[PDB]
This record gives sequence, C-alpha cells and structure tokens, in this order.
Amino acid sequence: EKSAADQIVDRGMRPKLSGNTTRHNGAPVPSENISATAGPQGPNVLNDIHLIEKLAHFNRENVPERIPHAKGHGAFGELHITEDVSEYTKADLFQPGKVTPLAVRFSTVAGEQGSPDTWRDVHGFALRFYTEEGNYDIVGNNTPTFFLRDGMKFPDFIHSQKRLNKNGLRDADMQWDFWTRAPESAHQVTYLMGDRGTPKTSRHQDGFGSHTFQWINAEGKPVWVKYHFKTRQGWDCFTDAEAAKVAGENADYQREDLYNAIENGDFPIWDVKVQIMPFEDAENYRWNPFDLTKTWSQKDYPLIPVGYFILNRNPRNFFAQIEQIALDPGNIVPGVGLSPDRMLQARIFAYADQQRYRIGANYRDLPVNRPINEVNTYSREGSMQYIFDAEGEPSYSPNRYDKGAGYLDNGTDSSSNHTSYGQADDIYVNPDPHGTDLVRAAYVKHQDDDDFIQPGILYREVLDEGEKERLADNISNAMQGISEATEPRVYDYWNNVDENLGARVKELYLQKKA
Amino acid sequence: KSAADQIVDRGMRPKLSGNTTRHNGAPVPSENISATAGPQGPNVLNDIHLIEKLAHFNRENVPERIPHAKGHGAFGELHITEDVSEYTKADLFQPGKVTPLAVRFSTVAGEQGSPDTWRDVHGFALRFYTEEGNYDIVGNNTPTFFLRDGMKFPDFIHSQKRLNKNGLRDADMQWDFWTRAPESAHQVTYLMGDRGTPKTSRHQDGFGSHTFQWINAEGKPVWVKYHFKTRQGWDCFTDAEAAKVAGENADYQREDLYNAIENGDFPIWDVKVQIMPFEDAENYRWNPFDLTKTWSQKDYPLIPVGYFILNRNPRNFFAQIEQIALDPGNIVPGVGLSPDRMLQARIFAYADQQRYRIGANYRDLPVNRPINEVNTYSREGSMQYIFDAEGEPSYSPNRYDKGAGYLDNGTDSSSNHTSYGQADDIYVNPDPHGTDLVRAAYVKHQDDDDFIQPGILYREVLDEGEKERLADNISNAMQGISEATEPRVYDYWNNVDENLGARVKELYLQKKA
Amino acid sequence: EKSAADQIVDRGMRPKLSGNTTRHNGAPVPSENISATAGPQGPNVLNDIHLIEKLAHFNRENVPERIPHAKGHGAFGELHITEDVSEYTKADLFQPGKVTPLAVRFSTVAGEQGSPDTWRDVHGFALRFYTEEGNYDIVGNNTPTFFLRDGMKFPDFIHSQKRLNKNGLRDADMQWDFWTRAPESAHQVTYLMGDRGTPKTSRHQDGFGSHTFQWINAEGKPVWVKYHFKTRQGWDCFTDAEAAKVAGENADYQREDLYNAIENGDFPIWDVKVQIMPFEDAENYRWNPFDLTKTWSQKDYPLIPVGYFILNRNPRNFFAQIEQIALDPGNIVPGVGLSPDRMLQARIFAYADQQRYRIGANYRDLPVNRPINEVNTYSREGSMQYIFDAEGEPSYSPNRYDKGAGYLDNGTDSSSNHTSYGQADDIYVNPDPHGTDLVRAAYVKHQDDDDFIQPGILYREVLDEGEKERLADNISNAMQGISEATEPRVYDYWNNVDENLGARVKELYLQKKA
Ligand SMILES: NC(=O)C1=CN([C@@H]2O[C@H](COP(=O)(O)OP(=O)(O)OC[C@H]3O[C@@H](n4cnc5c(N)ncnc54)[C@H](OP(=O)(O)O)[C@@H]3O)[C@@H](O)[C@H]2O)C=CC1
Ligand SMILES: NC(=O)C1=CN([C@@H]2O[C@H](COP(=O)(O)OP(=O)(O)OC[C@H]3O[C@@H](n4cnc5c(N)ncnc54)[C@H](OP(=O)(O)O)[C@@H]3O)[C@@H](O)[C@H]2O)C=CC1
Ligand SMILES: NC(=O)C1=CN([C@@H]2O[C@H](COP(=O)(O)OP(=O)(O)OC[C@H]3O[C@@H](n4cnc5c(N)ncnc54)[C@H](OP(=O)(O)O)[C@@H]3O)[C@@H](O)[C@H]2O)C=CC1
Ligand code: HEM
Ligand code: HEM
Ligand code: HEM
Ligand SMILES: [Cl-]
Repeated sequence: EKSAADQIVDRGMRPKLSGNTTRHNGAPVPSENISATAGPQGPNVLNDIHLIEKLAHFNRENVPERIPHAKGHGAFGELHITEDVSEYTKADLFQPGKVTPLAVRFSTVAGEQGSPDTWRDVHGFALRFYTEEGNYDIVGNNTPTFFLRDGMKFPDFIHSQKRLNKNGLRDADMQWDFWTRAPESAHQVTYLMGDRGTPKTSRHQDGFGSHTFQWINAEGKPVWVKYHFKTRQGWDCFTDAEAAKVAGENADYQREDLYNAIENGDFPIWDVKVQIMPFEDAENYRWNPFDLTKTWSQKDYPLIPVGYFILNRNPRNFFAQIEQIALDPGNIVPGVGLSPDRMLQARIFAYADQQRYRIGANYRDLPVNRPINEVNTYSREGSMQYIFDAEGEPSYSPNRYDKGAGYLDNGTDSSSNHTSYGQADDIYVNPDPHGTDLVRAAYVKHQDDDDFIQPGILYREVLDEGEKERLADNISNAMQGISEATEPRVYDYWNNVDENLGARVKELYLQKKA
Repeated sequence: KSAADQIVDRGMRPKLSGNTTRHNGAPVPSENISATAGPQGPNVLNDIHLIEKLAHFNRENVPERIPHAKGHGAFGELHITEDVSEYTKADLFQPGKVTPLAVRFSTVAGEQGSPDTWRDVHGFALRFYTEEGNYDIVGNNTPTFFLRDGMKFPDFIHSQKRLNKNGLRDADMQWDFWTRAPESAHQVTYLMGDRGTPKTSRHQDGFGSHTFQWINAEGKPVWVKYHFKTRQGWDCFTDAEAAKVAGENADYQREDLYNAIENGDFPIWDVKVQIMPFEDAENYRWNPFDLTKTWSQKDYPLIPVGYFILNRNPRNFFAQIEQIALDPGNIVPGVGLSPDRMLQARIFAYADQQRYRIGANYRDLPVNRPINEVNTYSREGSMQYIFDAEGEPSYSPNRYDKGAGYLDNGTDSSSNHTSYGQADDIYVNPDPHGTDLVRAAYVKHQDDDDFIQPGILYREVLDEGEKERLADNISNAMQGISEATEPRVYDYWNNVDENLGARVKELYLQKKA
Repeated sequence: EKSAADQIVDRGMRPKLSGNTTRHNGAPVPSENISATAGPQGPNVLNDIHLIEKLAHFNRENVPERIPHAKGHGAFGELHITEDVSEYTKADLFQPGKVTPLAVRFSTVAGEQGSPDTWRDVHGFALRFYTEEGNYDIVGNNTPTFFLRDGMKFPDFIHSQKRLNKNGLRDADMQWDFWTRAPESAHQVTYLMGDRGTPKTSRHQDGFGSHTFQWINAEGKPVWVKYHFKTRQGWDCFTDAEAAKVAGENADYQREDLYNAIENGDFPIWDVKVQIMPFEDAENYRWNPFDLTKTWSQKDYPLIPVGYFILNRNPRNFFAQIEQIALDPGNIVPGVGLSPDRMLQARIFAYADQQRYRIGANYRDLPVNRPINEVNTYSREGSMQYIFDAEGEPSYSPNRYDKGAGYLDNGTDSSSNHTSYGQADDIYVNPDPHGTDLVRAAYVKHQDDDDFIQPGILYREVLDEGEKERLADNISNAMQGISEATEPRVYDYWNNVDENLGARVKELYLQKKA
C-alpha cells in the first residue's frame, strides 16, 4: 500500500517461481529447447504435449485491439480530495478528505497497436476510480471539446481517420472530405491542428471530461458540471516536425516516458477541478450547454478546485492490467449523472458493448475490472466464468430468499399493481425535453450557436502570433495530398473559422504544393 | 417450385463424387488410416488431413439460442388476397404481392437436445424477404405473454431453466417466480391449458402478440395486432400424452413438419390483423400497449389480409435454421413499434445475442441476407465474406455517390440546425404522459389488473372439459414445490378465479400422496 | 490488360451502389447524421435501430492480428513456368507452360499492425498459388535461413522480439540475452544486422522458401529442393539511420510503395529458381541439409530456373483479402512434400491452428482462401457456415452413397482386415531416421555443422568492406541499452562468428556507450 492501488494491482499475480517449468496441468516440462521425434532425423511426433501446448497458446496471445484508441499505456495511483464539494455532490469518492485508488490509460485515437505515440492526434485521458460505491470511470481526452455532437456520426469520423478500404492507407483527402462536410468539427480540428495536437508526453497535457455531466447532492439537487484535470507538469508540445522525428526514433516515446518517470519516483500530478453551471442557468446560456462542440467559457464559469490525483505505480503486467482494462463512461456511481449530450448517451451504450466482444462476456470479473466492493448480481454463466455466487443462491428476482433486488423494489414482488418510482435521477435529472415526440431534431438553438464561433474566438482572442502561425503551418502540412475537388472545401472551412487564418492556410498550402 | 428457391439455394455446393479433398483442395489420401512412423510407431504430427479433420470437428458446435434453443423450420410464401393499402404502405402487404418466407418454430426453456413436446410456449418466428428488406414477425403461439417489462425477462427465463447448483429444472423456482410476478397470470393460464401442448407446429395459431403500428402512404398510423390462424386447426395432446411423446420422439414436431412438406402436405395459415384506430388507444378498457392484455375480438374483430404456406424444407438444417437470425427489429417502411416495453427491449436484444451467437457478420450469411442489395458503411469484422465495390467510401457525408439516409442531403452532416421532425419510421408516438425520465407504471386503464383476463377466459370462454383439464394440468405442474410456496400458489389461482383455485388445490392435495 | 487472378479477386465483391443507405436487413436508413431522441433535448431512445446497428458493428471491426507478422500488405498476380522441371516434380502448377493465379503478402515480424514497415526486421514473403490441384502456399521470408532449428524454441524467440510483460516495451537486453544463449541464431542475426535487415521496399528484396522441401515426380522418385525468388528489381537497402527516418515519415512506406507501383503499371517480377539436391547426396553433404540454420552453398547446388512471377493486381479490399488471407505452409499439393526440418514440421501444425482462432473455424470458406477446384469434405457446421454440401449428402465415410473417401481407400469400407497403404510419400519420402525410438536428440551431425561457420563465411568471403563495417555499426547500435550482465556474452558471440568482426563490434559499442 505504498500506493493505495497496491490492493488492486496485486490481484491475480503469481508468486515468483524458480526451478523447472511445468505444463499447464502442472506436470514437469522435459525441455524448452528440443522437440520429440521418431529417431533423431525421424518425423516430429504428434504427442509432444508441451510442444503443442506451447505453440497453441502462443497462437492465441493476441486479442482484438480497441477501436478507436488502440495504442495506449497507463499507470495506477490515488485521488485525494482537498476541498469541500459536498454541497454539489454526494458521490462518495468526492467527499472531504477521501483517498481513492485509481487507474489511468492514455492513448492516441486512430493508429493501431504498434503505431507511434507521437502521430498528430487527440490523446485519450481515461480514469478509473475504485470507489466504495463502485468503479467510477471518467473516460476523457486531452481536449475540452470534440469533433461531433451526435453519436450517429462517430463511426463515420473514425473510418475517415483510419485506413481506406482498398489499400489500407490512411488518407488526407478522406480526412478533410469528412471534416469539411461535417463542419461541426471546426472547433476540435482547430485545437488538434495547433500545438496541442502534439504533446510531448502523457504527463505534459491537461485532461478533460469534455462532456457536461451532472452532480447531485444528498438532498437530490442537481447541477451541471465539466471536469478539468490540470497538469502540474504543464503543457509541453513538439512542433509538427519534431513529433514525426520522435515517431521514427521511438514509436513508444510516451509509453516509455511514463514508465521511466514513475520508476524514478517522479510521480506526475493533476489538479482536479470542475466548472459548475447551476441547473437554472442552462436554458439561457449563450451556447447550448449540452453540445459537446461547445466549451463553457471559463470567464462565465471559472474552475473550482476539488483535489488532485497522482500516478505512483506502474502496472505489474501491461497486457493483463492495461490492455484488458475496460474503461467505460457508463461506469457511474451515486451522486453523478449524465446529460442530454447525444455523444455521451451513445457512449454509455458503446463501450460495454465493444468490451463484451473485445475481452469477453465476463470481462467485468478480471482483476483490474472488479470493484473493491462485492458485486451482487443475478447474471450468471458465460464464457470463462471464474467467479460464481454462493452455492444454491437464487438466479431470479423476486424470490423467496434473501439475495435481494433493486433499492427501489421491495425485494418480494415484481412491483406490479401499478407501482411507480418517479424520476430516474440516477441516470440524470432531466431538463425540459422541448418536445413530446420521438424526433430527429437539432439541438435547442442558443444565441451564439454555430460551428465556427468558438474556434474563431480561440484564434482571435487566445492564441499568440507564434501559435497562430504554427497552426496555419500545421494545417497546410496536413492538407498535403488532398484532391483538387477537396481544396476549395478546405479553404472555405478555414475562412469560416477566421478569414485571416484561412488566407494564411491557403498561402502556405500553395507554397508547399510545389 | 417455391418462391423461396433462390434463397434456399444460396451457398449450396453441387453434388460431388470421386474422392475427398483437404480444405485447400488437395486430394485426401485416406479417411480411414492415420500416418505413423512405422506401423507400431507413434502418430506423426504432420498428418495434415488428420489434424484438419479433427480440428474442424472440434469446432462444429456454437452457442445455442437463449431462450428457444430447440427449434426447426421451413421456407414458403406469403400471398396477399385483400386490400389493406388504406392502413399500410408496407410493400409486402400491398394487393397481389407474393413474398418468399422462412419460419422457425421452437420451445422456450429446453436446450438443443430437449423434447419438442414438453409443456411450453412455442415460438412462431417468420421472416418475409420483402423488396424493401427482411421483415421479421417473431411471434409465439400465444396472443399474450408473461411480463410487461423487459427488465424482468432474464428473471423469468432463469426461473424456467436450471438451478445454478445442480443443473436441474425446478418446480419451486418456476412457481416462486410466477406467483411473485403476478402479471404472469394471463399467460400462465394459457400455458397450463390444452394449448400448452399442441401436437405439432402445424396445428397451432401464431401471433405477433405485441401491438405494432401500420402507417399508410399518407403517413396516418393505426395500431395493429397480428394473428396467424392455422388452417390445420388447433390439436393438442393431454398432459400425459405430451409427456409420453416427449420420451418416444424428442423431435416429434421437427419430424412432423419435415415429413408433411416432403409428402406435399403443405401447412397453411390465414394472416389476419386487429386494427385499432389511433384515437381509440387512450380510452380502451385495457392498456393497448400492455403485452399481458389482449384486445377483445368483440371490440376488434380479425380482418383478413392473406395466407402463407410452407412448401420448402431447408437444404441444410444447421446452415439455414440454426444460423437463421430472426429479429423483431427487422422492420420495414409501413410498419412501426409501440410503447410496449417488452417489445422495445426485444428491438435491442436479438441482434445483440446474434452478434455473439453467430458472429459480427451474421447478416451476410445466405439465409440472413435480404433480396435487395445492402448499402452500408459498416465494414470489416470477423469472417467478412462480402465487401463493397473496390474503393467505395467508408464514411458519410462524402464527395462521392454511395449516399446517405433518405432524410439527409447526401452532401453534408445536417448541421446548421437541420431538423427532420417526428420519427414515424420508429413509430408515431401517442402522448408519453410525462416530460421526465422515470420508472413508472403503465398508464392505468379502467379494467387493468393482473387477473381479470385469465378469469374471463376461465369463466366465459373455456368449456367444462377445458376448465377441468386446466386444473389437472396446473396441479401436475405444481408437484415438487416447497411447502413455503404452496399457499402462495393457492392464492394466485384464487385471484384468477375462486372455483379454478378451489379445484387446483383439491387435485393438488389428492396427488400429493 | 487484366490479371489471371481476377477470378479470385472479384469473389465476394458487391456491385457499386448509389441512392440511399439501407440497414443490414435491407430497409432504408432515415439518417446517417442525426439520432432519435424523445424531444430535441430529451434522452436518446433505445430503439434507434440504425444507430445501435451502426455502433455495434463498428465495435466489432477489429480481429486479432497475426502473431508474428502482424504488419503486412500484399497483391495478386501470376506464376509463369518457362522451363521444364517435370523430371523432378509432378506438381501441376510447375508443369511446362502453366500459368497460375497467385496472392502474396509481405510483412515485418515483431511489430504490431500499426508499426513501421521499416523497423529493422526479417520480412515475410508469403505466396499462394491457386493451382488446379488445390492451393499451394510457399510461406517464405526474405532470407534463405532463420534463427532456430526447433519449433520448441519459436515462442521464446518471438517473445524476446516483442514486448516485456511488465511495461509493454521492446527491449535490447532481452533480444541479445536470447540470441546469445541460443547461439544457433548466429547465422540469421548476422544476416539481419547487415544491409538486408532494412530493405527499402517489398519489391527490392529476394524471397526464399528457406526450408528444404521435397519434389516428387510422376514415377514417385524424390529429390530435395530449396526455393529462391530472385528480384528483378534488385536488392536495395536503407542504412540504419535512413530506415528510422523513413519510419517516422511514413510508417506504411512499403505498403504504399507496392500499391503505387502496381497502380502505375510498374509490375514487380521475381525469377523462380530452385536448388536441387539428389536424395543420395543428403547424408554426406558437408552440412546437415535439413537444418534451417544451414544454407546449401550455391557453389555446390547452383540455382536452376523454373519460371517467374509478376504482381499485377492490387486487392479490391485490403481487410477482406489481405488481413483475412490464411497463408499456410501446410497447404501442399501432389508433387510437393516436407522434410525432417523440425521447424518446418512445427509450422505445418501451427498456422491452421492460429487461423482457426484468428479468423474462425470456417476461415477456409472465405473468398481469398477457397481453392479454384471444388472442396469435397465431410467437415460440417462451425461458426459462420456460409458454404454447405448438396442437400442430403452423407456426413460420414465409409457410406453407401457416392460422395467418396480417400484415393487410397476403396470408398466402401473402413480399410480393416489388415489393409496397409505403405509409404506416405504425400507427406514426404523420408530418409533414414537414424534411430528406432522416440527421442529428444540433436540433428545428425555433419562434418562442418556448428552455429558459427556459415555467418563467418559470409563475413570473411562474401561481404565487401563497406558491408563489413556497416554490419559492425548496426550491431553496436542495436546493443545500446543492454545490461552489464549481457555485454560480455555479446562480445563473445560475435567473436565466435569472426574475431575481427567481434573486435570491431566491441570497439564501436564502447565508443557509442556513455
Ligand atoms: N473550458 C474551456 O472554455 C476551454 C476553452 N478553450 C478555447 O479557448 C477559447 C476561449 O474559452 P474561454 O474559457 O472563454 O477563454 P479563457 O481565456 O478563459 O481560456 C482560454 C483557454 O484556451 C487555452 N489555450 C491556450 N492556448 C491554447 C492552444 N494553443 N490550443 C488550445 N487551447 C489553448 C487556455 O489554456 P491556458 O490557460 O493554459 O493558456 C485556456 O484554457 C474557446 O473558444 C476554446 O476554443 C480551450 C481550453 C478549455
Ligand atoms: N386476441 C384475443 O382477443 C385472444 C384472447 N384469448 C383469450 O380469450 C379471452 C377473451 O378474448 P376475446 O377475444 O374477447 O373473446 P373471443 O370469444 O372473441 O375469443 C376468445 C379466444 O380464446 C380462444 N380460446 C378458446 N379456447 C382456448 C383455450 N383452451 N386456451 C386459450 N385460448 C382459447 C378462442 O379460440 P377459438 O375461437 O379457436 O375457440 C378465441 O381466440 C381473453 O381473456 C384471452 O385470455 C385467446 C386467444 C386470442
Ligand atoms: N542459399 C544460399 O546459399 C545463400 C546464402 N547466403 C550467405 O552467403 C554465404 C555463402 O553461401 P554460398 O551460396 O556458398 O556463396 P555464394 O557466393 O555462391 O553466394 C553468396 C550469397 O550471399 C548473398 N549476399 C551478398 N551480400 C549479402 C549481404 N549483405 N547480406 C546477406 N547476403 C548477402 C549473395 O547475393 P548476391 O548474389 O545478389 O550478391 C549470394 O546469394 C552463406 O554462408 C550464407 O550466409 C546468402 C544468400 C543465399
Ligand atoms: C459518441 C461518441 C463516441 C463513441 C461511440 C465512442 C466509443 C468508444 C469505444 C467503443 C471505445 C473502445 C472501448 C473499449 O473497447 O474499451 C472508445 C475508446 C475511448 N474513447 Fe470513446 N467514443 C466516443 C467519443 C469519445 C469522447 C467524446 C471521448 C472523451 C471525452 C472519448 C474518449 C475515449 C478514450 C479515452 C478511449 C480509450 C479508453 C482507454 O484508454 O481504454 N471517446 N470509444
Ligand atoms: C423483452 C422480452 C424478450 C426478450 C429480451 C427476448 C429475447 C430473445 C432473444 C435474445 C432470443 C434469441 C434470438 C437469437 O439468438 O436468434 C429470443 C428468442 C425468441 N423469442 Fe424472444 N424475447 C422476449 C420476449 C419474447 C416475446 C414477447 C416473444 C413473442 C411475441 C418472443 C419470441 C421469441 C421467438 C419466437 C424466439 C426464437 C426465434 C427463432 O426461432 O430463432 N420473445 N428472444
Ligand atoms: C517453427 C517455427 C515457426 C512457427 C511455429 C511459425 C508460426 C507462424 C504463425 C502461427 C504465423 C501466423 C499465421 C496466421 O495467423 O495466418 C506465422 C506468420 C508467418 N510466418 Fe511463420 N513460424 C515459424 C517460422 C517461420 C519460418 C522459418 C518462416 C519462413 C521460411 C516463416 C514465415 C512466416 C511468414 C511469411 C508469416 C506471415 C504470413 C502472412 O503474411 O500472412 N515463419 N508464423
Ligand atoms: Cl459480442
């Protein structure tokens, strides 16, 4: 417990072993060097049991990588609460003085396993807190916003960032064809194409929940919140050229950086802060507060400190604890809720769904995925069931025994006779839906909602001249390879962000087109 | 000849003779003797055919369905003989249409080897290969069901299957669940009557059970329920007879159907609907969206649509029946859902299990492909047999011509605040009766309770022999329940009807030694 | 202006489609942009069927990558026979005048499927010929030899080339610890550390079967053979530094090169040649002829021309036709046999074993894996069974019908009554086994057999002075990061190859270390 995470990371690990190897049934292995033949020059025999066992398990080492965020790495640590936010949330892990074990995984998005850490890309920033009321995951990114506001479009974006169907090549035309035809992408593409598209390490970047979530206090009062994880190491970014150079020198530069830092006792820290928007502020804010492509201005809603987290433990086994971790924004806990962000709501479905396939039906039972409290469930069976309920316990509720049911239920019947429980605050306390029908509709339109104002503000009001110039230079690099059909779409896109940025992008682009 | 012939021939090899080949096409030396290093020497590793043959044998089994593992089916045709175009624009239901079909029949609780004639609900699952996509009506041989909320479905199904400790099915478990979930009473009464043991798949009705929606060319909705009325007529075993046949032929109904079709005795069902005007819903005496409530045929009589006939046996049972992926979520223009929470859970659940039970690309298998071309941006996944034309885009919106949704413009992401309005293709919704996410009861209609409908069946519909057999069947099914469950069951049946309840207890006590 | 492989490459491809999209049941998709909600600001509904279907299938796009050789790419083409080799083999594809469709996949070995093509590594060179007597695969490498002579050691070598269990980092100490303690590796490590460890493209390298195989003629007479695929484009290699620079600029450099070459009509060609060792020559050759770590001298066995192959077709769909191809040395055909090469014998089991898992039980039925002749098999069922036998055909043999049995069988009974078939020449005509017992034994020891003489010969008699210096430089670079425990073991390993090479390796290593 020299990290509070020691209880978690030690789960499943064998003691150190010596002497001679054994087969998987426990019988001694004769040789790891020579296989059995019928005569020295005779054929290999079928019944070299160790040989076949060794080859067959070797043949099954690989599992499907994540889509997206295949390339990643992580660590374990502790969340420490230093402020009192109890007036906003009853979430157990956020109460005063609470110390909670965590896991984190960082990643890129588009590239596969083995792809370089320092390709220009968004970086994943995904936390698990092992709380007393269950695992609470905040699966964030190193950006406060994102490319889209509807999950229907997510697989379109991700195919466009991956490889063409015909030849397995990533493609500039495809990336820009998608982005310019999905102009809601403007805010995040501006962020991505700036310095922060190439952070040097996982330690030298902020993390964000990106989405608006909900906090609910002990008396059932909700507020809207956004999470901000502010690096104590500070933002530090490569130039476009530097990142590509590092990609060739060390494709695992960030994975290695984090390992070395923790091994050397240089434990990275982030200050945990939130923006808090009162429930009553939501409808009249200048931007739609639930549109992922819109950040809340920190002038309107400043960061409020909560505490900090520290990464102080490397994994014991990378594959077992990091590759197999199943981080999921749907892992919420009491005191935390969702919001009418359609991207978030799609995510709440999508992660567990992929994980049931990528890992297996019983992925929740793996050491790194089990919570610290006992799971009380009627789920059973499935492939590779390691853990099962006490002998003879019932498989169904309501039942005549004592296993139990939901906290809203009485534990003895099916809640018939027209029983109602009321508002599902554990999902979220909803605002006005603005309609009574199943629809495919726009988000409620707020005064300053469009696809371009916020990245325009970033360019005009936040970025210094160097940042503005590198942005244009980066963009024009990224455009190399687009078709002639795509060129004017890209010019238009950037002009819509800012006419000066757009002019400079085109200027540099034509210079390089040679 | 059958309209299903083009479907059912997909994937089938020509008959082959001569000698066998390995899976790479090379000649097999022997199917009888394996290669050894000397006649009495060890088997060699590199008998390639031996290992290939053993390894593929080792991989023949796949997860059976949960539930409805034990089943069997056929192919056929739907024929429209009436004009229902005022109610629906669904292509397959338009005047004169003839549509190829598939069907799978099944029990519910038992596993792959279990008997067809255990007392159980029977599945009645149809696929129509329409010009506008596969439309599946995944029904049962009952117009109702045990529950009104999908949250409870795995509880019911575990209670119908085996105890975790010893792998035995269990009467106490079945009745403990049924009596503590009294919404079950309508279907339990149906299940425990004669129709719990139909002799064959041909001698039972089918039903969609749920309220669905039909929408016409002008966008006007009506609520509908499907009824498939058997031309062979209901014909049921007694409790004792079904149990006897269960041991004599575990595949009684599977064999019966295959034989009937081989002999040219093609079974036929008349396809009819009940149609409830959209404006009738709120004031009907029962909640029209509660699965445990039937619509009275006195209030809404059956309206004829056409008939379907089964005239084709599968070419290969595993390939075409075990691997068929029937799914109530396979709807088509002109058909919609309803605020039935059981139905809404099913719309998710089937494709979810199928992605696992069969594979991510299960839709590409011959029996699961529609007759029209699929135009999708989905790609890759295990065992991808079918892929798009070379170089076609993987994303939309794009600058090419593959296309997008019929609501979309095909060129952009529908930003700038584009709205499409009511999602009628899902269903034209009635009043939700609230503005908040809630866990709530169904809207309460005047005669809604858990017992009135099976009581009416018993008191007003069942004849004297049916009433007595019902009590006899229930008391048989009760044998083995714990003393802690007996009084709960007595009261349950009293709630249905006091005379039924009295008779059930009387017979139960007689049989209890 | 097409290809003989067009029949293969078109299997499974849809026609071009336009209009609007459909769900997977064929019904029209309402939108690819907006998901359905209960009110514009209400929750997403569960029954957006298209949303869930699109996300769920997106979630299942990935499959396990190969272990090893995850990162690869390929093409299709034609094998043309130009010489008469019928005196040596009856194999159909090798008969005079035969033109046979082919597939090829090139690859690296260690890295995962996003990793750079131009990491220093062995490159895979794996061919499939779609012959009239089945698919014949020659799954070779760009080297005539390899690191080991026993499949028992293969998973040890491959872990040592992949990532440490604790942190997911590849590791120089691990690579050299294994190589030096398994000194049979010396031949291939010398090849790997030379110029050929970094070929510029897939087109500018030779290919080899590496193992000794067997050819059998129509009369049943065997000879031992080795396959050589000599590039008409010529060897062309990066330096160690250039290869890393390219890895950062374009991780898919070689994938892109091959695609572009074929797209442009610059079809790469290799001349197909064999070495042929008479059956009577094997026991008295100066080296063991079945030891993968021993090449046959081309002074003793010159190359004999057979024909050439040309790559003239890019895949229609990369994932469907390349990622899912199941290349397998066990795919032999009449006229071709194996040998007492233990590595080869282990491979004959291992590939189909992995493919059953990596792809699925029915992987043989996928378009790219089906032969051009009809498969007549009693195998049945299994996940995703697309193809099934004619209605009512029997599932077992011997049977009273016509489907048949093996060519040695009579088609009517089980071959009891003590029926014997004799020597299994279809596997191979074996030489003497040199013993009568199941053993774990060394290979038969030939006069000049050791772990170091052949790369010593390469260094002393083949390499030019620049090649000799680059070799020492490359080695010393690859040694950076090894522990002090490993240093003297590496110094000694290189001295065993050659005292002068050894001295220069140590010299440069100590220079670079600081
Ligand atoms: N939560 C938010 O509102 C965030 C907004 N932004 C961008 O800043 C604009 C103004 O937001 P508002 O909060 O009103 O303004 P503020 O002035 O209060 O803050 C601007 C934000 O932009 C960040 N920033 C500085 N340089 C870059 C850059 N190179 N690339 C990306 N971000 C950078 C700042 O980080 P720092 O303090 O370290 O300089 C700060 O968090 C928005 O349009 C948005 O695009 C960016 C991050 C968070
Ligand atoms: N969709 C529906 O309205 C159906 C309802 N039921 C049951 O009938 C009751 C009355 O419904 P309503 O339509 O108003 O009355 P109706 O008289 O108009 O129809 C009653 C239905 O009950 C059927 N029935 C007859 N014997 C049995 C039995 N052994 N087990 C199950 N069903 C049987 C009849 O079949 P048949 O005409 O062939 O004799 C008929 O379909 C309901 O409470 C319900 O339990 C049952 C089937 C359909
Ligand atoms: N199958 C074989 O016999 C091969 C053996 N070797 C190596 O060559 C040595 C001598 O064998 P032998 O055939 O008797 O001699 P040969 O002179 O007849 O052939 C030497 C081989 O070495 C190749 N070679 C040239 N440069 C390099 C290099 N930078 N790295 C690796 N290989 C290179 C040659 O290719 P090229 O003609 O184009 O110059 C030629 O194939 C062996 O010890 C073996 O290590 C290498 C390739 C094939
Ligand atoms: C509707 C939009 C999105 C969908 C459908 C989606 C879906 C997914 C899925 C299925 C995975 C793989 C999970 C697994 O297999 O374990 C994943 C990975 C990931 N996603 Fe999302 N995503 C979306 C948008 C976002 C957003 C907005 C963020 C950040 C706020 C985000 C952050 C991440 C991170 C960090 C990972 C990697 C987690 C890890 O390291 O294991 N994604 N996404
Ligand atoms: C919310 C409640 C229900 C859920 C979650 C559910 C779920 C399922 C699932 C996942 C399957 C297996 C599908 C497959 O693997 O191919 C199945 C089988 C089946 N279910 Fe349902 N079911 C529900 C209620 C019903 C109802 C009400 C009916 C009839 C109206 C029904 C009829 C059937 C039939 C006929 C099959 C077998 C289809 C076949 O023959 O392949 N189920 N159920
Ligand atoms: C006993 C030693 C070896 C074993 C057990 C072994 C096993 C394997 C396996 C299981 C695969 C993945 C197959 C798949 O999933 O499709 C593979 C890939 C491959 N191996 Fe081997 N291997 C061995 C040595 C060799 C040798 C000596 C060569 C060359 C002569 C070679 C060439 C290749 C190539 C080219 C691939 C990639 C094929 C492709 O591009 O799809 N391997 N190896
Ligand atoms: Cl799955």
